[PDB]
Amino acid sequence: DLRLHLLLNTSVTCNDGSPAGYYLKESRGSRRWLLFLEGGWYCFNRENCDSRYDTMRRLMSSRDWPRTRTGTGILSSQPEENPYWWNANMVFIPYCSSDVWSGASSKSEKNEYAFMGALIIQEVVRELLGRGLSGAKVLLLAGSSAGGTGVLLNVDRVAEQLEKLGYPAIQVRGLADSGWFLDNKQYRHAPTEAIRRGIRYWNGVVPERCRRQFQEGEEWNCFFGYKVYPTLRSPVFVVQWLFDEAQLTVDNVHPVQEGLRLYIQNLGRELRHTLKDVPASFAPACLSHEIIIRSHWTDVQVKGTSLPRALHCWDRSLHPLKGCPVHLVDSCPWPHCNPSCPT
Ligand SMILES: CCCCC(=O)N(Cc1ccc(-c2ccccc2-c2nn[nH]n2)cc1)[C@H](C(=O)O)C(C)C
Ligand SMILES: *[C@@H]1O[C@H](CO)[C@@H](O)[C@H](O)[C@H]1NC(C)=O
Repeated sequence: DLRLHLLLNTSVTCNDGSPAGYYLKESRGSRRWLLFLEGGWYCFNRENCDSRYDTMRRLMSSRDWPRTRTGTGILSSQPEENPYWWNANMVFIPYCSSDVWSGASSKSEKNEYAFMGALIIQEVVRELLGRGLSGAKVLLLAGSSAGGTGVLLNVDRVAEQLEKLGYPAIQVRGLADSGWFLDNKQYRHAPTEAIRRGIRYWNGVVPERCRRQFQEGEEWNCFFGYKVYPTLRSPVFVVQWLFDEAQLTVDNVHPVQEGLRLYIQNLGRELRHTLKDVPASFAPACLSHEIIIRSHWTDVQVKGTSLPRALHCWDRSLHPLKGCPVHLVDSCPWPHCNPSCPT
């Protein structure tokens, strides 16, 4: 089990002002550290956040968090469940800031809620250095859904923080699962508008090079993987279903006739196109919401290679390899044309 630690700097808070924190299981024989960002949507104004506080309070507050959690999938310590990194130091960071991990704003006389996701990540890293992170050779920042977008927004800032603090030997890398979205046209008739409003409500921050390209008022562009990815310096592995259920939901897709058939086929082709220049990627032709912390994450394969294998090949590449591929994108055009898709 992973054990809860509330942050020692109690001014780094969840939405309601309670302390943020992390769950930790140390592995003293290992120099690998996996830090995983939870997902779970976001909220973007007072009324929308008030609703979330009524029925999704664990995503806004630490007051009711349990003392332990079990690691599953890529967070499992059992070799049979996690062929990739079963011996690593494991960290699960709960998502309690409702800001896609981008905020840097405290509760105040003018602010009902605090949005501190970007500061939570920095403070977890700083407190872990005294618990063994100072001896790491690799820090993998991973996450699913809003946490996967959070990886894209924060991996280079973690790298720069460790450099400025005096730890140049730690190699920082990212793993973004189910956080790679398209700002496309809906099938029936606003996510880009909600993100734009959220950034202003949260005092949200984006990576520096991407901010300088798009400039003031246009920082919402940096929440879209295909636009922010080319600006990043740290190595990033991208995992994305070609027919992701969250993408189809915001596109208003729920005996399929010609117009919808063409829409779905075009969505898969567009997603595949955005990954052409992403050398480390895993993108199966499936309709799914399933994520990399699920216990059966080993079962899906693209071109005969599982995700745990592809991640191992990626590690080797950062020391093309014969029989050890890292770029795995399905080419078949309809959900479940890959026989290994989750049932
Ligand atoms: C063009 C941007 C696409 C990304 C996007 O709009 N997002 C928010 C969201 C919220 C709620 C739902 C949702 C609503 C009702 C019912 C089911 C779902 C759902 N959620 N997952 N599957 N279905 C979908 C997306 C991302 C996410 O959090 O996914 C963030 C990171 C920007
Ligand atoms: C605690 O966190 C706050 C908010 O990020 C920061 O301003 C402050 O300097 C921190 N205090 C210490 C002692 O690290």
